[PDB]
Amino acid sequence: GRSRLLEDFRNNRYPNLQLREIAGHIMEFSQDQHGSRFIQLKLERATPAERQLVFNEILQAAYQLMVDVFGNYVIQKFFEFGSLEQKLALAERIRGHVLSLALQMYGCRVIQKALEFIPSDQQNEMVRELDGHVLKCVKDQNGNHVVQKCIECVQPQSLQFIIDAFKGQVFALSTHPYGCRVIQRILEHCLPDQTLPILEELHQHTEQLVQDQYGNYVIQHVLEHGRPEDKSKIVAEIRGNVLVLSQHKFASNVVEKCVTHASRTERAVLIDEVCTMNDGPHSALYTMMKDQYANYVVQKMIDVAEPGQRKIVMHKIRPHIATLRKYTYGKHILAKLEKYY
RNA sequence: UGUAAAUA
Repeated sequence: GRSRLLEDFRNNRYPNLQLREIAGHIMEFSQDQHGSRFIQLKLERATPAERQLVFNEILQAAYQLMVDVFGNYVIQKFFEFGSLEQKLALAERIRGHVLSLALQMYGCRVIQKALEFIPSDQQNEMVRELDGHVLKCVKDQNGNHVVQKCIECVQPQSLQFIIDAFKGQVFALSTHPYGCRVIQRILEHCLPDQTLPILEELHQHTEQLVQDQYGNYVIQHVLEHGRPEDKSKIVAEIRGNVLVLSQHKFASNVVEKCVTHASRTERAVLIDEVCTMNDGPHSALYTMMKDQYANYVVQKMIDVAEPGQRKIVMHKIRPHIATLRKYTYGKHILAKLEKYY
C-alpha cells in the first residue's frame, strides 16, 4: 500500500528529506499523517517553484484531499499561503461540491479557509450552492461553521437567501445549539433590512429566549452590541421580573447584561426595583443575596451603580452582614464588600 | 459559587 519511499520515510530513514525528493508522491504523503505534516512544514518556507511541484500533483485529486483527515491541511495551506492562481484553480475543484463539502468533517474546513481567501466572485458562487439548503447547514455540526463563515466573509447582499430562510423561524433557531451562533453572526454583519425582521422576532419571544439554554446568549449579544432601542425593549421585559429572572440559571446572565448595558435611567430603575421590592419579610435584594445565581446579579449591581445609588445598595446590605456568613452564596457577597469599605 | 461550537 505505502510505497517504499513513504514506508522508509515513516521509519525515519530519511532525516533530510526535501520537498523536491517526494516528487510523484504528493497525494500519498498528503494522505499520511507525518507526510502531510512534512508537506506543511516544507510549504510555508518553500519557494514558489517547490510550491508549484506540490500543486501539480494535488490539483486533479484536490477533492480527495479536502475530505481526508490529513490531506485537508495541505489544501488549506494553498488557500492561505498559495498563490492567486492556485487558489482560483482549487475553487474550480470545489465547484459543484460546496454543499457536500460544507457538511463534511474535513471538507468544511477547506470551504471555510477558501471563503476567507477567494475573491467575491468565487465567494458568491460558493454561497449560491447552498441555495435551498440553508437550514440543513445551519443545523449540521460542520455546515453551521461554514454558514457562519459565509456571513463573516461574503457581501451581506448575497446572504439575503439565508435571511429569507430564517424569517419566521428565528425563535426556533435561536434556541438551537448552532442556530444561535448563526443568528449572532447575522446581527454582527448583515444589513438593517436584514437584521430588523430578525430583531422583531427576537423581541416577540424575549421572555422565552432569556430563559433558554441557548436563547439567552442571543439576547445578551443584542445587549452587548445592539442598538439602544433594541436594548431598551429587552430591558423592559426584565423590569418587573428582576428578582425572579436573577434566580434562574440562564436568565440571570441576561439580567446582569441589562444592569451593565442599560442606559443610566434603565440601570437605576433595575437596581431600585430590588432595593424597593419586598420578597416576603425582607427585600428582593436580600433573597437575591442568598441565591446561587442571584448573588452574581447583586455583585454586578454593586459594580455598576452610580456612587449615590451604590450607597443605597450598601445600606440595604448592611443590616444582614453578620447573617450573610451562614449562607453559602451570601458569603460571596461578603467577599465583594471588602472591596468597598 | 452559575450556562453554548466542531479536524492529526
